[PDB]
Amino acid sequence: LLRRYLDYPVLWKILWGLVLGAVFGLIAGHFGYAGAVKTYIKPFGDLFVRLLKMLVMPIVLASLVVGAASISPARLGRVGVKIVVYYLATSAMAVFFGLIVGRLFNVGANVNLGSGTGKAIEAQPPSLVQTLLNIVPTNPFASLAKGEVLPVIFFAIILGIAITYLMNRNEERVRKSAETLLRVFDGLAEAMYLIVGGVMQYAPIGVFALIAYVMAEQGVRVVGPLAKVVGAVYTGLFLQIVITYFILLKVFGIDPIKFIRKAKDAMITAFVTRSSSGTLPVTMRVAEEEMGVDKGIFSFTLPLGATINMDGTALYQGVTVLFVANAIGHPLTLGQQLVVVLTAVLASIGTAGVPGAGAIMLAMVLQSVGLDLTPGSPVALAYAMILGIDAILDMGRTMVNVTGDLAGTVIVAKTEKELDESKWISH
Amino acid sequence: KSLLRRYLDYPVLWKILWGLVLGAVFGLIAGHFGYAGAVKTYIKPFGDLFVRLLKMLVMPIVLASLVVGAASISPARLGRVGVKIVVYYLATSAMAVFFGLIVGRLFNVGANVNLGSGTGKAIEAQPPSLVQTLLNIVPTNPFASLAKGEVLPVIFFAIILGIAITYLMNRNEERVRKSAETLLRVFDGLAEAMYLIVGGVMQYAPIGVFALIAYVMAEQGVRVVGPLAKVVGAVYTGLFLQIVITYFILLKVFGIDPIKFIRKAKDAMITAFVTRSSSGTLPVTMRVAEEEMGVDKGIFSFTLPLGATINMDGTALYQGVTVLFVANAIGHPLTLGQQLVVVLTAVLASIGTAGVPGAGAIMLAMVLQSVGLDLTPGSPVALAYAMILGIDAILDMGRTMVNVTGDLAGTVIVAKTEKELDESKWIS
Amino acid sequence: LLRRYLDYPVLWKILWGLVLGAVFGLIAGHFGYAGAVKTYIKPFGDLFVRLLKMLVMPIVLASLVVGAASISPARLGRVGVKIVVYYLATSAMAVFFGLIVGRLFNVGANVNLGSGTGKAIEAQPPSLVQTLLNIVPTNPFASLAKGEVLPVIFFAIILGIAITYLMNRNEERVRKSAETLLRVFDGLAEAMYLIVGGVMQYAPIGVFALIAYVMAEQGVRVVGPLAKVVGAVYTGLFLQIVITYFILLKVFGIDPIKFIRKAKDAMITAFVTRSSSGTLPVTMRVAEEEMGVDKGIFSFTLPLGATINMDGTALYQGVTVLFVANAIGHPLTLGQQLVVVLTAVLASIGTAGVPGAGAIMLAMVLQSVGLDLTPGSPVALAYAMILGIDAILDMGRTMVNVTGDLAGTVIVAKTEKELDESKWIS
Ligand SMILES: CCCCCCCCO[C@@H]1O[C@H](CO)[C@@H](O)[C@H](O)[C@H]1O
Ligand SMILES: CCCCCCCCO[C@@H]1O[C@H](CO)[C@@H](O)[C@H](O)[C@H]1O
Repeated sequence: LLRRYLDYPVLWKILWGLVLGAVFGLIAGHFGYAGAVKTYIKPFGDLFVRLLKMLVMPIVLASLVVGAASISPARLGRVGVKIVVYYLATSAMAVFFGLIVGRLFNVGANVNLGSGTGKAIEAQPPSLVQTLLNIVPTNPFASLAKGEVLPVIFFAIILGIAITYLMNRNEERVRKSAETLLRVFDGLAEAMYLIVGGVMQYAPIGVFALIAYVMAEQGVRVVGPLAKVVGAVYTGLFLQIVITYFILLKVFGIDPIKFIRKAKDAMITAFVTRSSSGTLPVTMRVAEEEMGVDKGIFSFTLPLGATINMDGTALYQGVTVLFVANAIGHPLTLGQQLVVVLTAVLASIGTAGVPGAGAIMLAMVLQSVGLDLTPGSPVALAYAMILGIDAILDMGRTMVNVTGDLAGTVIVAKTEKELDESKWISH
Repeated sequence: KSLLRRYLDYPVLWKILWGLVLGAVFGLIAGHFGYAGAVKTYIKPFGDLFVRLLKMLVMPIVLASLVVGAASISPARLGRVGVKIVVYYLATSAMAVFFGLIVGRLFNVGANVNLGSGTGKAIEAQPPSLVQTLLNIVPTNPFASLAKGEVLPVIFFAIILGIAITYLMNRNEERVRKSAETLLRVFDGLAEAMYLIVGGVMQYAPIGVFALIAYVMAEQGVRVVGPLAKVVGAVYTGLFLQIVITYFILLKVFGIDPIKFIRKAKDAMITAFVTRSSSGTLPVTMRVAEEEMGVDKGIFSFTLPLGATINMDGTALYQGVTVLFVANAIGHPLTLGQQLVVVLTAVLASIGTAGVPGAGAIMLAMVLQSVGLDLTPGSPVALAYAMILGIDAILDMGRTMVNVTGDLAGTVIVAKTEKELDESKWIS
Repeated sequence: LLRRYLDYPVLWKILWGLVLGAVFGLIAGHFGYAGAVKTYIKPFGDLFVRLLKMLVMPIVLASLVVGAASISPARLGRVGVKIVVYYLATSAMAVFFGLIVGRLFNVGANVNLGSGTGKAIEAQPPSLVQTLLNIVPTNPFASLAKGEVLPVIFFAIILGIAITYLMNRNEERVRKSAETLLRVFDGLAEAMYLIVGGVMQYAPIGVFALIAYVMAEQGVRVVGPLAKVVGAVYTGLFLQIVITYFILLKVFGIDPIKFIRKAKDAMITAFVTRSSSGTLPVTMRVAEEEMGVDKGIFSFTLPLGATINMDGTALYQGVTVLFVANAIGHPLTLGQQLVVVLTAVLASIGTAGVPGAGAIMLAMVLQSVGLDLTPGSPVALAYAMILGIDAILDMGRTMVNVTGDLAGTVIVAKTEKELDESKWIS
């Protein structure tokens, strides 16, 4: 049957894995068997996840050294500004859709009570300076072993830049050594991209396994009030994709329907693995094989976007903060909701995509606003209710971000004329 | 001429074996007369230096050789070598179980007298770890596994990288080929440098082998007396039988001269003996496989690091003997079948753990714990285990040495069946 | 102002950062504002420090693999014994100047009281054997990730040596792989040196920010008895430079004023960052571009000197031990002071340059001689006083060491005929 699996056409095969996994998950959970799914099905999904994590640091280091050597510093600076401007614009929309859909569904019509008290807290206050200095790795070997994406990005860019300067120096020995070094990262990045392609042979089984477990454990819990939270958040995702990303792509002359079909492997993988960083090898290959984006762009914008994209956060916090407020009957005006989500968005920036993100962040938000989280308390209850569906929300939060990352990469690539247009011609 | 120059000018063929024999003799005399403390201070640091110089080479030599190795051979054959080497380790561990049970009962370990309370068996609770042990083969951060010195995920990452590299060197784009080849040369350049450094370290090895064996003999030599002398006897007979019967017959079946083999292995065996680490001997075992046995890197760069973590032979022998010793010491009745189930579960539980000093004592303590015996201080089983624990280094040397031998034997066998053995190294 | 900063001539610009920062620091501190300096000014200096730390492990690894390939093992061994002999000579002098200036200033005429009078009551010999064994890394990838310089030096030397053996082999495949490997380290070292050059465009801003903060916090605290401690220590530095380093440079035929002009960037960076290792990328680039030392020399001697140079320690311990003894009125003979300093110096070897060095070591010395460090006690009081100016002393301690490292590197390079004379001729 190993041969019957592989010879089935691979174009949609991963997407079959998703729907069949999700159905199998729901049925298994509804009938009690979510324990069996955890034992027998999930290790196959954990395997998919490990194989992709294995590739993240090599592919990020090697692609960005090769990439940053390939482009001049001035243009790299301009890509940096373009992708940040992009991420501000789209997070502004994400906050908007976060506020609207939460209120449309009017999340939280169940009843606990408390308004407080504090628990009066100040607190930190949230000083970014050390977050910024920490971008510079003090030991680039240590950042690789510890898996720190942002200091590795910084080291890869300066090394890549320096290499190109050396290759333009007069001394031949200097040019040849720098080029040998550049070739090694080219060889390594290339090998990593090859492995991704092989791992993606396994992906439909892995995608099946992961989505099955999530559905078996937390599917049965989407009912009543929490069904409206899932509905609101997923509507928010849908709007962010088909409005914010589609209009911006169209404004810049990219066919948005072509985009989605090229993104699907990145989007589904982001959905089940619930990690922007762990999806990077897939998102980066998609940017290469499918979108036709030059490594000079995506080797920077994608790993950067995996840590700074605020879109999924704004949607999650917008919906879940309202759910908590209505559940405990705390009056929250629209502007006050905006202030809360913005401080959670600002507080989240540096953090890379990691499972269990917004639930941890939501808990911080409730504490900093002075709410009582002691066990048994109404807010502890509302928080626990969100916590129990958190994976179902995490999948959507992660999936909307990688899509936004690809969109912003493709857009900036186009504005730089680093987008290969032949990849977008269909037969 | 100074003492430095006369030491190195002595022919190196047997010099490590003199380091072993003079080290062991020196050790015994020092201990019998009280001086084991001075040995620890003055003699032993030189052996520890040997141990560190070899450890230094394990991750670079294993990574670089396996990328080079896995690039040099096609995936299909690499799978076949994988299955061949696994089947070998099953066969030989069965023989190790067999001799472990036999030699233990022939010597009839125990007949010192305590009396124990309780059993058993096998509850308490198990539980299975096997799936997560397999998933853990895949490193989530290959830089971390290197920095943490994890051999089994480095084996996996090295193979995946090597395979990918030749695919790139066979593609059409010239830059893609040219980069992949540069990358391959970097690992080839590094691997070559490590094998050269091993060669340099082995000039120091007789001194190190001397220092290590002297220390172990001085501390635990005096403890081999009475009942415990029979534990040592049984285990070492187990080794001898496993070598001269199991490894010798298999080597003969596949047409390798078993006497030539031992002469070629001796440096790896002695190094395994004193360092008591399969992983830490790998640079020596891999160089023996190259210079002496004449095995292609496509074979031994895989089978040897894998064998350092999966070889069950030393475990079957240790557990076989010592489990009987505690049972007889506490007068607990143990049928031949009951001993067999215990050794097998200790063997199955041990798979995947690489060779590390203090292995069997830790595993033995687990085996007694899982069968429900009372290890509280003062108790008969706590007493019998403490007796084993005190000679454990002497047993550890034999346990490591038999495994690295079995690793070389299976590597040589698989290499021959693959026609990857250089016959010129063997012709008399 | 982005443009006017860069177009100002770079010749002296870092030293203006130091002087203006130090003046700015003192004034800001005297007026209460050392808190604002910590918030607004210091991150610019911390940024300077991180950018340099980033480069330490790559440049040390790569320069030494390349360097040890470029030169024969025999010469490297002689360079090793020459540089150690150099460090014994100069530390002997540093002990001397430590004892002299401490007593000249007669540090500690303030009055507490208590007397320990005990020796080796801790009690440890101590035992160096494991310290030596620890030179050999058990996992060179681990030592790199942990940033351990001395085992990386060891691994780099043998890898470099092995590489040239392979590049002399008959098999062309072996030769070509080894050369590819050697080119990778050559390419990386080259890139690091290029980046150092860029960071040093920022150095005046960084140097300003660092000296400003230190001056703002501890400048106000150097007064009364503690002013005599700082006076004593900095005179010791001065003498160690203008006497020990200058005479040695002249004995071997190097112009000492030319030397000083060339060393200044390493010296000022050593001064403000208070780390020999963190200054290494700057000290090594200075040895290459300015001194004209071959990489075969400095890629080894300089990282070694960052962990073995005892000059700053001998000076620090000499003065502060006397301050403590006089502050508590404990009679201390000149010979007894010598025995204490040497055991502190022997105890310090192998530790690389790190901020907060001597304060920790002083605390051990007081403890190991049996003095009472419990809160409120005189020695705890005298120790706390030193502790509060420690940064001002640390700057001077690191700056004299990096100077001595460059001095000894240049001497060995000259005796090995690996110094390029065209850089010195003018
Ligand atoms: C431990 C090493 C495992 C590597 C095994 C690789 C799979 C070997 O298997 C072979 O792989 C080829 C790949 O094209 C296939 O063409 C063959 O059908 C298959 O027999
Ligand atoms: C204060 C110590 C300064 C460094 C010591 C200088 C060493 C000078 O002595 C050196 O001995 C070598 C003999 O092998 C020769 O090769 C050198 O030419 C010679 O200068």
